[PDB]
Amino acid sequence: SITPTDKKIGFLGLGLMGSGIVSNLLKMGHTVTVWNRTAEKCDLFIQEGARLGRTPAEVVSTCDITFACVSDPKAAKDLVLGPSGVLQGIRPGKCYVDMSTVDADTVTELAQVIVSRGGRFLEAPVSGNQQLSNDGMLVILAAGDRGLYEDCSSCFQAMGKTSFFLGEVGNAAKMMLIVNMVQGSFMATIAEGLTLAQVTGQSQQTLLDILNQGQLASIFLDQKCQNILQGNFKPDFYLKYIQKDLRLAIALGDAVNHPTPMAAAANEVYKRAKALDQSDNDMSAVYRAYIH
Amino acid sequence: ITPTDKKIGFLGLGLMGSGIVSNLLKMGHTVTVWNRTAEKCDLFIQEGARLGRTPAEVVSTCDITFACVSDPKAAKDLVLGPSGVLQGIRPGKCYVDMSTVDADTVTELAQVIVSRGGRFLEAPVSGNQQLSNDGMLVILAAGDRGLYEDCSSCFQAMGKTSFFLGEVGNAAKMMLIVNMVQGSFMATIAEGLTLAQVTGQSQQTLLDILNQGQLASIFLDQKCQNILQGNFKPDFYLKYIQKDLRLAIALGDAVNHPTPMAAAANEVYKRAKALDQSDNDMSAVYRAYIH
Amino acid sequence: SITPTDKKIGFLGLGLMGSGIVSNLLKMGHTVTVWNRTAEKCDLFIQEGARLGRTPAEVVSTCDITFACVSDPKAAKDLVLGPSGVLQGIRPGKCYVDMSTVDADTVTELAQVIVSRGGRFLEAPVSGNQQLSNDGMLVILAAGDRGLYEDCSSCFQAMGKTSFFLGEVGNAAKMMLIVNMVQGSFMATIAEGLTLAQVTGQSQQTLLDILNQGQLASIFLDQKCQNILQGNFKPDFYLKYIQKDLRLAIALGDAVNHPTPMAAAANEVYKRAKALDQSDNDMSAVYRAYIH
Amino acid sequence: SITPTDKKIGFLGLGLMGSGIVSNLLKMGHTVTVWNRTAEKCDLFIQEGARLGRTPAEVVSTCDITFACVSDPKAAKDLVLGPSGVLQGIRPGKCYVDMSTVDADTVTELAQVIVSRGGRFLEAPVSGNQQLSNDGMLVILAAGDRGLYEDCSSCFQAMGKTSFFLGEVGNAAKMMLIVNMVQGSFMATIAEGLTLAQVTGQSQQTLLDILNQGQLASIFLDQKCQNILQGNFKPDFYLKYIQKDLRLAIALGDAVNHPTPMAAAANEVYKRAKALDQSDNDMSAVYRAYIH
Ligand SMILES: Nc1ncnc2c1ncn2[C@@H]1O[C@H](COP(=O)(O)OP(=O)(O)OC[C@H]2OC[C@H](O)[C@@H]2O)[C@@H](O)[C@H]1OP(=O)(O)O
Ligand SMILES: Nc1ncnc2c1ncn2[C@@H]1O[C@H](COP(=O)(O)OP(=O)(O)OC[C@H]2OC[C@H](O)[C@@H]2O)[C@@H](O)[C@H]1OP(=O)(O)O
Ligand SMILES: [K+]
Ligand SMILES: [K+]
Ligand SMILES: [K+]
Ligand SMILES: [K+]
Repeated sequence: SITPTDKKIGFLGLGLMGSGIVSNLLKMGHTVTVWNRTAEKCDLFIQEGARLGRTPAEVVSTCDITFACVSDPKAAKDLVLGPSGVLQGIRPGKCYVDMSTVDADTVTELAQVIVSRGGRFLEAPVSGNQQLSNDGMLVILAAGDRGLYEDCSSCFQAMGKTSFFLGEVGNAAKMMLIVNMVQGSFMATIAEGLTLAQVTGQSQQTLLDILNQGQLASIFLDQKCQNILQGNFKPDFYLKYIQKDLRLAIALGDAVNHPTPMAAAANEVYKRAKALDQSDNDMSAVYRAYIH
Repeated sequence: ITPTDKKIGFLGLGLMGSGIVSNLLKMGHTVTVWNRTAEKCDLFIQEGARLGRTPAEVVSTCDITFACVSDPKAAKDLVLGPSGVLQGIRPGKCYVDMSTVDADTVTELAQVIVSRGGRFLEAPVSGNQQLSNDGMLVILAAGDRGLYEDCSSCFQAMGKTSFFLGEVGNAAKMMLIVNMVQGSFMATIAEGLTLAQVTGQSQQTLLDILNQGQLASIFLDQKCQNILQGNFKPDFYLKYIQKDLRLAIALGDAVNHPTPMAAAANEVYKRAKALDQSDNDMSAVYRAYIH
Repeated sequence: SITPTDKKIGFLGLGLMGSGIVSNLLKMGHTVTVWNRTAEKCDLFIQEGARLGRTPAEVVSTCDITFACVSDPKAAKDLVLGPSGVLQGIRPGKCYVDMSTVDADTVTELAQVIVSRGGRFLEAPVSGNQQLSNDGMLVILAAGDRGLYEDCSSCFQAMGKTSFFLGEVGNAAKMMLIVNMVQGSFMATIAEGLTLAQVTGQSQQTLLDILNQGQLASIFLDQKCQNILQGNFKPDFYLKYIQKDLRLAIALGDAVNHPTPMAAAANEVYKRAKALDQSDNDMSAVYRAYIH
Repeated sequence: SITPTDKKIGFLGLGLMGSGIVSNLLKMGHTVTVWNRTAEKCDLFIQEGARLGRTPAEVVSTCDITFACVSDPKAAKDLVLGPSGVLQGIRPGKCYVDMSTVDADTVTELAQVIVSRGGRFLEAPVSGNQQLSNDGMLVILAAGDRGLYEDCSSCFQAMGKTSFFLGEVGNAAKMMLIVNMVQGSFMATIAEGLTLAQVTGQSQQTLLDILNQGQLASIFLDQKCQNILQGNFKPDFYLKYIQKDLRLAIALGDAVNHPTPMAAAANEVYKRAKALDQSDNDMSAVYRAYIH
């Protein structure tokens, strides 16, 4: 039972992940000011005891540590550099923790401008999904200002199962991209396997039973198969997110001349899925890219 | 479980067959063994097996004969070649092919064996050398249901569990899909660990993070530890996984179903074979990524 | 103007390619006996002066040189080894020229059985398309019995623009697969290019115009693009044939541990096209694998 | 023989392409001021009659139309926005023609800043290679300011075989990326074919001879094969440039949810070639990615 920090916490982006994080931060006794581009999404947290912030700039100005959890590099950059953005609220004292999954260049550029105005910066992307976020069981990958990482102890314990500190700014982005590349590629392979079973007159259910008896058995494999078997593609992690992470993972490899053919093939299947309107369903809807 | 009265034959004392036979003998079966190379049989005579001279004669001597060889080419040769399984079949004899082959091969072999009064069951196995030694294989069977039931004590000895998947052909198709998934995942894991290496990240830390995530599995952990220790001693030969990928793609071809993930994994494994990794563990595909 | 051989010529398989070959053989004054699994296809050559054969065995028994031109390895093997097949008509002296595109193992196995019964064997797969076949402008790739190659001079000159002799049985199969791999992969690339242009608001027509001004300009590129632009996918070379050739080319690489990723990718796109019912259209119908 | 424009012409970037362009501009009687980040590359051009500019800003300030031909989006952006860059020299009326191959977002961002200072902007990327640039036989793809395109008539005729005007800014970038995607993918395929031939005991020379008798015969196919057969990988078009164009083409497809699996595959082979130190050889050096 860790006791919560005195520090006034701000939170920007009440999305699929952010929403669960904030809940758990409030459950565990933190003082939190929330903001979201769409005001309506804040209502449920105001009810759980959050303060409603008017802009990112003002949230940062009011709070000691501000977390942000948005979708893209484009969104992360806009949140910081746009009008009434984070940067406008930064002064010596203020700390910003970016939990968005972006590329290392984005995180480096953002850390630089923030530090240039007297701020402190930590990247802390998260590995998990809506359910894990709601349950407060995310795996947190952090890099940057070590002191700030230690200040976020109670926060990371509320939102998370465990936390890794990976050194200098850039490293958490690089690792998160690799973790998600593995996840996204495996999902493509699972969907390829289930649809091959279907089409060759084999039982998908029996394929899953066999796989669960083997060495490859995992919570992920079982859960994503069950989704497909039930026809349930309600998003636990958005397909568009995983395709983004694959795209960026491939770019990381490009940057160091390292072929990533498995990721490259996965990416093209996910692009097909997006062309078939699956962007806002679960990543498991890549299954629809294989359907005849 | 009490072992069957039936005289059991076993052909092919390879990576998988060797463990199966050991477990059959441990659990009290009467077993006659044969292997193209005679020397591999010596340990098994010491563990109580009878030495068979030819596949034909083992089949002729035994009630149920299991075979476990590498390829479709080897499975076909073992049955159709001189002193092969077919020459020993007569009304009532039973053959259980545990090799991983394509559906056409298993169909062709079933048909010739049945045509001479034999009974046929396909029972490919999912696992590796260690699981085979431990008697913890997952068995996928298809064909003659009565023969499946007769193999009860044998399957319980060699296996953790068993599936019966219906008509001949279905176990082949399923096994290829299972292995396609495994093979493609291994290519992805290798791609992930090498990308970590080359980008200044810790491979060990990558594994630690993956082990805290939802993707944590015995397979993931074991195969990563192999790579991290530089240990590519074969638990499942790389050449076998590339064979299975090749056949899984051929299965898809037959029903016009693209398998691009498999296709990509297959080319990586082909590269590994060109770098002389065929007789190492499937995890040696890691070497196809090394700069 | 080359004077036609005395030899009685047989021809098995009056398909997309075979039909034009036979026409040109008759135009140039050869005595030809034709056979086709479907008897009705042989009618067209009655007025052109062909004799109608009843079975492959009988055609081979009657003729000095018998050409075959069928679709797959399966078909080539069945034509030889099935009931009243080519093998049953072979006796010392008889000559068989297989013009089907198959793998080297198939041609090797077929050559061996035919020679075992006193026959002579040449493989002479053809590069071209229905139009070139009709015009007598095929490129012929031959391997095997050199004497038989020289005996086919007048036939090859009738049906072909030019001919290559590539040595021992197996070599023409291997070369033909590589030629078709290149062609099939290129066609996938062209379709990828035209569809990307469409979807990004560029003019397909102008893409072609630019390509025709560059160093890549070829009859093939122009012709297949004009098909796509006109929506005309009437078969000049069946899509299913090109996918078969890609499949086999990948198998050839497999056999010598040589990755063929470009072919592997092309092959998966062609399989998609087949799932979308394009098997019997032109290979350019792979375009429909890209359509949103 | 067209009469050269009165206008003072500036040229930035005397690389593989720029060098030939400038030589032809001078041959055809234009007044040209040249600049290059490395000063020494300008020396030949003073002999051939060019004025030596000190900075990009100053060249733009001195000239009526300034052409730029640099490697990357990163280089194009730095050339314009860096210290003493193009932007610092722009004033109402001045014209900039960017001939670098970049993505549409880069060309858009650059056109906007230049126009914001009263400049006029045209994108005019070029299709060809060092030899065609030297011969003045490039294909020019232009988009943006139509008036400026017409003012460049003498320049484009000196440096080019032909020119296309594709409309609004962005369109030339998109088209160029597609053209290069096709070229780059095809080169990968050709390399795959020649190496497969090698490894399976066939003659690469004979493969080329057969292809030259077929419908796929092109200057490109012949030239790139002859390079490989002679072991001559001296750059006509840098491999790094073709891999950049493939990467950007794939990014273009990402942007509109269009899978480009052929490009994706080619890109991974080129990345392997870069990992084998082939970046500064001809694009045909992708051959070395296949060598056992
Ligand atoms: N033509 C022929 N005729 C008779 N026997 C032959 C023939 N070819 C190989 N073999 C035998 O099969 C065994 C090869 O299997 P191994 O490489 O150990 O691999 P595993 O046991 O790991 O593989 C078993 C299956 O499970 C999975 C995998 O995909 C396989 O299908 C070995 O005992 C061989 O005899 P030898 O005399 O010792 O060389
Ligand atoms: N940051 C920066 N600032 C100023 N100048 C720079 C910069 N970076 C590179 N460059 C210059 O770009 C030129 C590139 O030359 P080259 O490699 O021969 O390329 P090519 O002519 O072969 O290719 C040109 C384009 O055509 C198509 C292709 O895709 C390319 O986009 C070269 O003269 C460089 O100057 P340097 O001092 O000589 O090194
Ligand atoms: K927690
Ligand atoms: K057991
Ligand atoms: K002719
Ligand atoms: K010119």
